[PDB]
Amino acid sequence: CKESTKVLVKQAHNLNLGEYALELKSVQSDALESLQVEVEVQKNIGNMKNLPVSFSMDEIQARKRYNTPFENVRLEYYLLDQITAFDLIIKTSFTKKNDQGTFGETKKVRIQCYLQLSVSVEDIFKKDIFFFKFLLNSSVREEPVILYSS
Repeated sequence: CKESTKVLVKQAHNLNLGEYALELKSVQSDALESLQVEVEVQKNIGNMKNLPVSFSMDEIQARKRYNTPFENVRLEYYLLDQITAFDLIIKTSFTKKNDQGTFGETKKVRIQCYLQLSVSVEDIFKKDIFFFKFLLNSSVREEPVILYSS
């Protein structure tokens, strides 16, 4: 037992690719808050859970807080709930079981839950011809937004 006050701190850094894993983003949504996930398929996948982690439960798929484990999921979404939250913390753990035993647990990825742009609508009414006025804006007042199509 070489346990001591040593501050050596060996890395075992994040390897890049060419093996199965799972990632969690939040894109292509409507105007109600949600979250998503995506994974790389393999020979035999297994259970893969998640959790929130704070003093109070920020977002919850159930009535109270939840975990929402699932078995053999490739690309599917998951909803959330309400608090004064901007960026929640999700500790996704994935027992892959591709081999006899293989895991990639405790991937504490802090996902973000906010609308990027902001839209306001003004309607003007002529005699049976109708025009829209669309006042677009950015939600946060530090980072700007770019655009591709509307």
